[PDB]
This record gives sequence, structure tokens and C-alpha cells, in this order.
Amino acid sequence: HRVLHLRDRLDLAAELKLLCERGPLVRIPLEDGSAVHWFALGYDVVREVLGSEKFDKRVIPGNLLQLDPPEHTRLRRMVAPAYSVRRMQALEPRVQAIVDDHLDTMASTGPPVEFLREVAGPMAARVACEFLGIPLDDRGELIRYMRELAARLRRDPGDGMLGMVARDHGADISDEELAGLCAVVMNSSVEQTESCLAAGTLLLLEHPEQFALLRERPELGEQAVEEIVRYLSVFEGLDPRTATEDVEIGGQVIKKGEAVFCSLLAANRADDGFDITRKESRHVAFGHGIHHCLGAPLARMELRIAFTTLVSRFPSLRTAVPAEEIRFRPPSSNVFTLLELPLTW
Ligand code: HEM
Repeated sequence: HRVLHLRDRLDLAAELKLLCERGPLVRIPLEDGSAVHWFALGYDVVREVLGSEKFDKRVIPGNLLQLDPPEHTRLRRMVAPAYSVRRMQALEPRVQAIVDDHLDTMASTGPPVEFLREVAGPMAARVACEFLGIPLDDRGELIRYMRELAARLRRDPGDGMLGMVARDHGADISDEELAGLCAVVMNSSVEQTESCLAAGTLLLLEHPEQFALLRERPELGEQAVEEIVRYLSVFEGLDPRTATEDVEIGGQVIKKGEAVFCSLLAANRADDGFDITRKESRHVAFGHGIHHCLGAPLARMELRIAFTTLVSRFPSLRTAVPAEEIRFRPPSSNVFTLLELPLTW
């Protein structure tokens, strides 16, 4: 369903805008008759689908996204406390210092920099290691095996999320499951986070009035992050939800066995101007329901710290090429991202 990923730079492509005019829930019978699929394109309908207990994540270790209740509930309940408010507050100054480390490197290497590979990527990966409690001597290689690392950490719990889980649920979670929890954080989550960091920096640079506003008013940081994750929608479309029974959604009956594809991109953008003064953003960039992004507290905190510090430390920041020359990854189910971001200051 490639149409759900068609963009014009950061915006929706005409072809996808045209599809969204067909309504927030679109029936898509397959040309071969093999199945009936649905596109959930609107904010309310996507929330209706994702909140419903009448869908599973069937195909048509430690990876929560591939589990349905009750097994999903069991594992999520064990890892959830690592993202409490009390955990993020204790972590914030250390995240601030990691951000500062990387903007230190940047300000000393001097311009230009390829912001994605040289700053955003390493920063996100280093924050993830800190959150997970990866031993310092393992971080270089991990960022550059998983079962071995997870088994050693399980043998002697340390700090961070992996230590909490092993300490508090040692017997209940296997080596491979603990390794899987680590991999999801270090792989997909870093991809999404680094993309937000780099493309969000571009978005701010393309709205210089708001780049400056966030420097003058750092208290806008939390609002800015919500507007940035809404506007970017780097996680564009979700794994299909298959109805386990007939269910009425947005006025239509989705029959047992039919698959629904939620487009966070369309839900976040099809209604929109980028504005960090918005006090509350209408978006589903982190999903909704039992699979709602477990990392959202961390992502929100890391991005707030990163964007606020960046605009403060680099008021002269600018793209080293015309914005219109930036390359974006072509339509794919993979995370949306630019390919490189040359900056100068
Ligand atoms: C801006 C960055 C991020 C975005 C936009 C994002 C987005 C999402 C979305 C939309 C989902 C739901 C997928 C679905 O329901 O099919 C999800 C799930 C998940 N995310 Fe994130 N994510 C981000 C960063 C992170 C981080 C930093 C972590 C961990 C440190 C993380 C860990 C997870 C996990 C474990 C799940 C699965 C939860 C479950 O299935 O119960 N994500 N994310």
C-alpha cells in the first residue's frame, strides 16, 4: 500500500491528499479477491481502530509489537516502570549532558557537518545506551552478540531499564527476550528518534521565526516537540490490525478477518500549518491504545532537550544547501527520514 507513504518533501503528495478525500475510512478490496483491506486515514477513526479490543496483530522475542493480550500485557507490565515520570526526571540531567557532549563535538569540529550521521545518530544512540544502562565499555561496539550481552547483564544487573527488568523480573524474562527489548530500543527506536532530530532540525530551519521563538522562549519546548512529531510523522503507517469479529468503525462494518491499515501520516496531516505556539496538538504520532509507544516519555524528553539546546547554542544555524535539495527516503514502510542534512553556522 505504497500510496499511504507518498510525500512532497515533508508534506503529503497530491496523490495521497486525493485518497484522503475519499473519507476517513476507505474500503480497499484487493484486485485479486484474496482479501478486503481498509485504510484508516482520519484522527478519530485511527484512534477508534487502535483502541478497540476487537483487532489483533496477526501475520497476514521481546518484541511487544508482535504480541496480543494477554502475553503483550504480561511483558509490557514488566518493562513499563522504566518509563515512569520518576525515571525520566532522574534521567533528564544525564540526557542533557549527552546532548551537550554531541553539540560540543559539533561546535568544535566547526562547520559544515552532516547532521544526521555525525550528530543526530550518535546522540540518539548514546541516549538509548544511557536509558538502557548499557555498560560503558560495551556502548561503542553495541552502537557500531545481543544474547551474550543480555545474558551477562542479566547475570549482574546494572542501572537503567535492562537492570531494573532483570533485577525485578529475573526469572520471568529470558536472555533472548531481554536482548529483544534492547534491540528494539537500539534499532527501530533510534532510527525514529534520529530521524525526528534531523528532520525536525530541518523543519525548524525552514521556519526561522519559530527557530528563534524557541530560543527566546525555551518553555515552548514541550509544545514544539508535539508539533514536530505531528508534522514529521516519521512513523508513517502501522502494522495491520485484523478484526477478530465483525466491528463497526466510523459508520462502517469491518468484517471478521479484514485488515485495517492506520495511516498516522494522513491522520496527522490531511486536515496543519507548522506552529510551535499551538498549546495542544491533535496527533497520533506515537499511536494509541495498548501498543501506544512505550518510549514516548523518553522520546519527548530527549527531543525537547535536543531542540531547545540546539537553537540556543547555534542561533546562526542554517542548511549548507538550499532546503529544496535535501534528499528524502522514497516511499517505503521504513521510517521516514532524510538521507543527509549538511548544516553550517
Ligand atoms: C519520535 C520517536 C518515536 C516515534 C514517532 C515512535 C512511534 C511509535 C508508534 C507509532 C508505536 C505504535 C506502533 C503500533 O501501534 O503499531 C510505537 C511503539 C513502540 N515504541 Fe515508539 N516511537 C518513537 C520512539 C521510541 C523510543 C525512544 C522507544 C524506547 C526507548 C520506543 C519504544 C517503543 C516500543 C517498545 C513500542 C511497542 C509498544 C507495544 O507494542 O506495546 N519508541 N512507537
